[PDB]
Amino acid sequence: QDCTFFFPQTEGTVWVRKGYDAKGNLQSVMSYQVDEVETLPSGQEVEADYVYTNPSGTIVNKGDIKAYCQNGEFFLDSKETLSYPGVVSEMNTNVDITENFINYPNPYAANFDKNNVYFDEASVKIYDKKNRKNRKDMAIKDREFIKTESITTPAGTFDCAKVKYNIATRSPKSKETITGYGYEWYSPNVGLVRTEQYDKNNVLQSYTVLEELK
Repeated sequence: QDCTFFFPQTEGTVWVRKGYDAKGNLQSVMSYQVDEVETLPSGQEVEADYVYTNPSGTIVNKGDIKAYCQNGEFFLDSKETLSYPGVVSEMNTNVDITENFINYPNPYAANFDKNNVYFDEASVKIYDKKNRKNRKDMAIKDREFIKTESITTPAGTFDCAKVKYNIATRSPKSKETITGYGYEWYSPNVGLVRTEQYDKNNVLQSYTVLEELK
């Protein structure tokens, strides 16, 4: 059963995504590696390790991410959507995010309809593993397909799908809900190529780019 995998699917493949602020200053380095690949009858399952370091090289977060195909549809853990300086800076290694798998539609598929495309929502919780009283709600909603375009990064040139999402961040500490939005460019057998994050006033706050892939 045909299923386009929007994530690396070769064992031992390594890649680097770097997180920058609006001015272009490096905020975070995101290093990944495909640890295990399993072909199931329903589709493929991939488990990758990640290490988020700051520009000096000190570890800010480490964990693993799962990606899979199930009966023609591709899913990825929704924490990959929060792979950006705004979230990653607010982090130490005790910081974890709740599991929520969301679909990534394939715009290259036979008779794909840009006007009728379903997107899963995400409402995760970012918290301290050692002190679960310290948490934040993050709602990724109103996901929409924009277009397909070719993107060039230091890793190469990739045919991507550009998707927009709205975000809302709640916290017991803050009185108000912080809203914004963002874009993602994802390519087959690569996953995220480029991401952009904006505030409620359409001001670019940060962005990420795929710099290496071997």
